[PDB]
Amino acid sequence: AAQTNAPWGLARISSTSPGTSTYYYDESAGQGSCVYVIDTGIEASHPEFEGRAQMVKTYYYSSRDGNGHGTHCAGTVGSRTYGVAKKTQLFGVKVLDDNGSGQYSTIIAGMDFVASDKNNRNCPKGVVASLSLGGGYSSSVNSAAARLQSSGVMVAVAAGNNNADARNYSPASEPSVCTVGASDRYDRRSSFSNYGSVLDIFGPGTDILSTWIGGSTRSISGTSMATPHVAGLAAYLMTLGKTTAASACRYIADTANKGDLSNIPFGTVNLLAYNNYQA
Repeated sequence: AAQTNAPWGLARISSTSPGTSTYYYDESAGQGSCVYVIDTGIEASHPEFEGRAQMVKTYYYSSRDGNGHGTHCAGTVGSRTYGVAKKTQLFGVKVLDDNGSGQYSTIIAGMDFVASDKNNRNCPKGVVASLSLGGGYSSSVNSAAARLQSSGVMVAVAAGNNNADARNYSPASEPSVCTVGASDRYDRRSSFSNYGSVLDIFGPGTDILSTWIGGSTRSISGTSMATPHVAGLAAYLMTLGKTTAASACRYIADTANKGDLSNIPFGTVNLLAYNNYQA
């Protein structure tokens, strides 16, 4: 399949070079897979989701997204126009409030919820979780992310936006999950992106167009925007039978575009997520 005039980030994940505007992908498009978006919620009624999104859990007075951040991340995973995996099922878990903040105990409860809740859903091709959040180092937060991965879920997490070594942030610093940095349309590391030996991969993170609350759209930047490109790619590859939840991070790194990014500090991987689709 071919999507003309796509957002730059979708075109980049299906290309060997920067500067193109068509997204190429196998028409199976993640059907039969599931992606949990653990964030501020999802506006499931947005026309871009076509009935494939629903809220499954909240820790606050409402399950609605009063912020917009979680709706934007879900759109990069699986909306019709702005998503990587256009036929996946999306499940929302609201662990952040409408100001975008949340206690670490609530975030841990949310990750334990997904590890059990997958047994109540129909996901024959496999299960993914997208975590666009983070804070300072916590051994308890890292252990929760490791349990979720062990249970058979592909876990993707944001590196953080401090222009620093990701070793000092959680869940970014957990070894067994997929830690994602951010790049821009000219193949530079984003100026805010964290780095270090704990990173596994980079994805598009500067000026990313996706869905917003109120049935609208907008372009915003961060490692939060890079993370759902990788979660959507994992769902797409599991549907095609190329990999499984336990080895998807290794498969994505083995098949990535190598040595193409600028301003990568010595010691950090120079790997950009790529679907390797041949029309």
